[PDB]
Amino acid sequence: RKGIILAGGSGTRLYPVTMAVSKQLLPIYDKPMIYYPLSTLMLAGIRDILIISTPQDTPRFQQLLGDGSQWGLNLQYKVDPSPDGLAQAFIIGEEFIGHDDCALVLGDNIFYGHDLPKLMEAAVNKSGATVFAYHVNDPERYGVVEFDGTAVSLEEKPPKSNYAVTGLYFYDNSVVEMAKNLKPSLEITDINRIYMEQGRLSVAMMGRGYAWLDTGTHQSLIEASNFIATIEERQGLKVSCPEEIAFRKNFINAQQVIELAGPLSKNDYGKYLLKMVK
Amino acid sequence: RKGIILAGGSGTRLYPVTMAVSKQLLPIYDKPMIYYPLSTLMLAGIRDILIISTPQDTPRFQQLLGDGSQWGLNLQYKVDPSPDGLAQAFIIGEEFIGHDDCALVLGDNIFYGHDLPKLMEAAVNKSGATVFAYHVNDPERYGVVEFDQKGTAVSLEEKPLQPKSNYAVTGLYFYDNSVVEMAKNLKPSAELEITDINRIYMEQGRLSVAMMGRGYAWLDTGTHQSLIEASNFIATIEERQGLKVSCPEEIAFRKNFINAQQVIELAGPLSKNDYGKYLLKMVK
Amino acid sequence: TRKGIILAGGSGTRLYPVTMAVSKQLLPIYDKPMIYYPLSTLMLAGIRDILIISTPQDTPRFQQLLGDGSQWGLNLQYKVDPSPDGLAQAFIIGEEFIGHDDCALVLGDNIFYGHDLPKLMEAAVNKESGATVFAYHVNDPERYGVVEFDTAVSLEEKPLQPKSNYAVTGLYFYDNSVVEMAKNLKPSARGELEITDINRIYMEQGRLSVAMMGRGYAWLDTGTHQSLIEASNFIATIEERQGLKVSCPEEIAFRKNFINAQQVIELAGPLSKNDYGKYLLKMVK
Amino acid sequence: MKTRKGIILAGGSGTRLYPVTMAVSKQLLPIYDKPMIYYPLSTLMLAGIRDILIISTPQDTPRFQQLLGDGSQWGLNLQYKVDPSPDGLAQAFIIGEEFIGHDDCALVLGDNIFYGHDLPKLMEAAVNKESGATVFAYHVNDPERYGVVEFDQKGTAVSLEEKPPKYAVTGLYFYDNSVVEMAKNLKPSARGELEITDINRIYMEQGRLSVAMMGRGYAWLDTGTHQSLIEASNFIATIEERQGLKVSCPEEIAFRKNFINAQQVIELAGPLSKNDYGKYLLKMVK
Ligand SMILES: Nc1nc2c(ncn2[C@H]2C[C@H](O)[C@@H](COP(=O)(O)OP(=O)(O)OP(=O)(O)O)O2)c(=O)[nH]1
Ligand SMILES: Nc1nc2c(ncn2[C@H]2C[C@H](O)[C@@H](COP(=O)(O)OP(=O)(O)OP(=O)(O)O)O2)c(=O)[nH]1
Ligand SMILES: Nc1nc2c(ncn2[C@H]2C[C@H](O)[C@@H](COP(=O)(O)OP(=O)(O)OP(=O)(O)O)O2)c(=O)[nH]1
Ligand SMILES: Nc1nc2c(ncn2[C@H]2C[C@H](O)[C@@H](COP(=O)(O)OP(=O)(O)OP(=O)(O)O)O2)c(=O)[nH]1
Ligand SMILES: [Mg+2]
Ligand SMILES: [Mg+2]
Ligand SMILES: [Mg+2]
Ligand SMILES: [Mg+2]
Ligand SMILES: [Mg+2]
Repeated sequence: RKGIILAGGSGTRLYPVTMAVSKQLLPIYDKPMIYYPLSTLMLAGIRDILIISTPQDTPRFQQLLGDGSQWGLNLQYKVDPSPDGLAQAFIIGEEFIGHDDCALVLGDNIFYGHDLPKLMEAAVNKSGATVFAYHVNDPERYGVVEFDGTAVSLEEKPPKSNYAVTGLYFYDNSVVEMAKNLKPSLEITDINRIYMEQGRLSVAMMGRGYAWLDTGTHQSLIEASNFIATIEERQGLKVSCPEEIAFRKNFINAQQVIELAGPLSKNDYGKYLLKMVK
Repeated sequence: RKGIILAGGSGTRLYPVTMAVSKQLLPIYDKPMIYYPLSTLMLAGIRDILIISTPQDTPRFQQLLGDGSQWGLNLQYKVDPSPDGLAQAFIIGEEFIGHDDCALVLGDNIFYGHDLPKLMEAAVNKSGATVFAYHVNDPERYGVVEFDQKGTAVSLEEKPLQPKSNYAVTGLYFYDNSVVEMAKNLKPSAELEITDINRIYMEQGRLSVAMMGRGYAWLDTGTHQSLIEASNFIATIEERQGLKVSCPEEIAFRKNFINAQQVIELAGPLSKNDYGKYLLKMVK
Repeated sequence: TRKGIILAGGSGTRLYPVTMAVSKQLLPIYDKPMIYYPLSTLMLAGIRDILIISTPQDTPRFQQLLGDGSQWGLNLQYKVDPSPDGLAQAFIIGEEFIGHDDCALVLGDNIFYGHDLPKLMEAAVNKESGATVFAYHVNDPERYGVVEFDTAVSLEEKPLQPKSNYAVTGLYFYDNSVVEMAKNLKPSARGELEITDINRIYMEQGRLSVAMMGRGYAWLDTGTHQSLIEASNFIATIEERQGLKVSCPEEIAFRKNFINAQQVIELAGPLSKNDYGKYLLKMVK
Repeated sequence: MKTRKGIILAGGSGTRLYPVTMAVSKQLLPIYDKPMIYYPLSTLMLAGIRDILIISTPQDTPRFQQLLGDGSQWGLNLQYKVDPSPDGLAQAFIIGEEFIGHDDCALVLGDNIFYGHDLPKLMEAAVNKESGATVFAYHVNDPERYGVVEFDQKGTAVSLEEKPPKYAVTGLYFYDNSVVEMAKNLKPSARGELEITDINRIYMEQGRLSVAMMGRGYAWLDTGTHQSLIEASNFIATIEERQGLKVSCPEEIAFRKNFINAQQVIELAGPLSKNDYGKYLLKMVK
């Protein structure tokens, strides 16, 4: 079970807060933005993860995350000169991927939903690819998919559907070859169409009960932070807390939780971890 | 007119968001935290500013702020090995300060108030020192000052298990040149303490207190909680009252540190969001 | 046979001046009057016959809002009380309404949220005998009824030295024997028939279960201006980000087949100038 | 004599707000810690207006009286008139002809919330205008939804388009005595309503309409929906908590303008002593 996190980009819409800080290290309430797409991968049972970022920020991620062994993970890093193409992920990560299937998630994508893990299990347990769709109200702004669970149409910023394609994708090994033989528009949407034309593209539907934030602007960033702070405070759970997820899925034990909770013992984050482990 | 911004520290209460990012580069809504104490200095007419930070973060501030010439400022930088003592600021910055008076502001202090500039003018136009007091509800947690009617300080208790006032001392201070010598001859506490320096001035009857009461906001960005409160406050004021708080480009323009053409060039890289657009609207 | 009581009186004096001319339980929690929440909680437990107890002055205001509840497939009845002390006085005022049946009791300003709350409530309804109270973790047990459980072990109303972090919430399930308990109950020191006394009695008899609302559950008390705006923010946030409504009686009545799509559409008519009416139309297609 | 007078329009159905307005008047809904009507009322107080007519529905008018009384507790004279909800906001000057008499008159909508350090100065100017009318304009981003005004540099209005866009006209107006006669000789609009906009145009055609500009630093909330209601509440809670002041607190305003003294403040603060509202008032008087 392998996955890739795309954690580069400029976040230019976010100036000036991204002038000296990577977008994916901005706080979403009490956690760095990257904790979220990472937790999404952990929740799907993915433990070997390649993080692709900029030359300048990649060291910052390593300082934050290390090799991920503290959480029972294997984290690797690859710098890209940020040449256009999100589908370039499968090229940069060809070695990492090898012969295995692969999930891909954007570093600024925030997913929430009690049933997301089941949805992701199905996508892992699939040949072909699974994309995740989310009902929006402004399909024009997003890649739109129209589906049967099999995809019918795919229009990058059209609207034949209310469903936007999200930044979470599941591929079988054949994607690496697709990416390598892909003509520049390198677009993930093109790759996804290919699968659809082959009748190998399923669509996981995230409807009522799911939240999906894109952290485009200052506005959505503060809305995301307010959402996480609200859910956590009112419903007594943490969202995308890697230590908690690592513990609940037995990637690590209570003793390791306690050691990790040490440096966090000055705030509610460390305390929550101690409560949890008793 | 000179000032110092203390922008180091660990921000350990803020783990894990400060593990790989300096506290003073965290966003307060649409701006890096350091824009705020910096704007406070600009609003007092201070244009020559020394930023003291850590070895690791100082480069990050330079990448963000440069030499400040884009805003009509002169920004200099000094790394400190973070040896205990906030009053060590006057020692690290002895050369920078020279013979001039000096203001000092903490990098995580966020001040808001229509009349703050007038308050700061008075402090700049003073011998002695001016501290800024803010009415709190839990004086026990803060350095507390009890002052006279003339504005002269009477008492100074760093975290009084027994408070004599509701007024906390904030992280904004104005000193005359004599502070450099005070700092140099200061005995370490049970750290070189800004509170000790402030007492010295008070014992000399040279310490005024600027009062920030009704209409003023003062946020300390201690925790995750206060950080999200600070961000919500800024977003709310800005959206409902159509003004920006602590926007250096706007302040630079309004005080003629720069002209409209320079504003427009700066607004270019920001044109994908409301920040850039606000700056263009402003210059027409 | 499934019956419930909503306590919707009181002064809400902490809430002056907003409660000077408006009942606390008619204050908006985002897009709904406060009373929709505890009412929906009852509906979710399958309770359809509900007695609303309130003040002389406000009872008419509730009736104007809610009617007899037939629009939602319910039977709502009303009883005015002179606010004689005692929340446990509910079982006395409602003795006739209750008759021989079991009974649930909810406070008019209690707001419960949780995907699994309905299952929790099913279990409490399906309890042959005894009572079920609902516990929630609070950081200041001192101002709440405090429970310690195995079946309950200890109960203290506003304990100076609380023995646990678990507050007893304003949602209770009783068997028919509660009416007699209430009638033979001695007023407490403050001169009030106390729900906590009643709950202790059940516990002393080894008949008191505790439903635990832990991770995933929200419980708001609308004590102050602060908590009121927090509750509203919570509801607005959940609804907007997760595309569901919390405690929307029309939705609940439809999903549990108390009413059909045609009735939903008629009810959605007067609400068609806002998202609430539109949500109901979307729902029914 | 010349009496500063004002009218608050506090009826309507608030149908956009169902179901929260099914059994509660819109203007009694809380905006954070105060009934909605405290805000437009405070706006009037801040302009020195102390004689105020509150026009509302048959059903709600008693609820306002229970809340506000005759206003003497705050140094005011409040009077009430119930209208059958007949078409026309400009009908205010007809219903209130007797109340107004020979005086000038301000008019404010019961769901309008104004905030701004300098609002009082703006309002002083409008009260001190010897003749004509003053409307208050607010820069919006969607002029197409609001009455729009286009004005000169002197401050004189040029154009007035009810939902055009050539600045929205807000629900705060200042008139001289001549408005009563304008209202009485006004023809109903196409929707059969006596329109404040028609009245305002008349003044403009006469070159007697000034425009007070509320730009940077001013907030204006309309409490149209559930959304704006919770935004207004958040705004008031935020400003109050972060900046240590209350917005549109009548007791505070009455005290600061000497409508009442410290002893009267303390008596009023008594029933509010279980919350921060009562405590704020006690702190204030020491
Ligand atoms: N490794 C890498 N990742 C990228 C690059 N561009 C974007 N990403 C990541 C960042 C996001 O998490 C995700 C897509 O987000 P966006 O494209 O909206 O972020 P971007 O940095 O472009 O923000 P911006 O469009 O400048 O406002 O992919 C890139 O050139 N290289
Ligand atoms: N240059 C420098 N600045 C510092 C140092 N410690 C704190 N500061 C700055 C950071 C703050 O803006 C201000 C005082 O804030 P704090 O002491 O609460 O920040 P600190 O990083 O200690 O956070 P923490 O106490 O670890 O939660 O002074 C230091 O060792 N060196
Ligand atoms: N029928 C009736 N219901 C009441 C009475 N007192 C309180 N309730 C309701 C209102 C609440 O929904 C629930 C308990 O809430 P509270 O006792 O905190 O409300 P209360 O009106 O006392 O607010 P306050 O204590 O004045 O701030 O029981 C009463 O005297 N009669
Ligand atoms: N006395 C009186 N006042 C009214 C009437 N209609 C509206 N108002 C007040 C209520 C508001 O504070 C102000 C204008 O607000 P709106 O017309 O948006 O409130 P309305 O109740 O019509 O809300 P709605 O349009 O039904 O969503 O004038 C009325 O028929 N009679
Ligand atoms: Mg992009
Ligand atoms: Mg600090
Ligand atoms: Mg209560
Ligand atoms: Mg209307
Ligand atoms: Mg309106």
